[PDB]
Amino acid sequence: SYVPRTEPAPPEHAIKMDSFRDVWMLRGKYVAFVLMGESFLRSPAFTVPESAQRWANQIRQEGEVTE
Repeated sequence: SYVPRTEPAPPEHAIKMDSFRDVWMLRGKYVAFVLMGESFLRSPAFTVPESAQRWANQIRQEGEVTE
């Protein structure tokens, strides 16, 4: 489908860093890809990897509304 797989940029295409689940280095920052349904909405990119990871896992399991 639409697949918002962003656009693999030269300075940072889709660097999975070190297997961080849903955290890929985009534009130098850490973006997350995971939606509650079937899409893939990207995060505003955080300077901290775990900050984007947690938000990604929460919006996935709880689907936006955390518990």
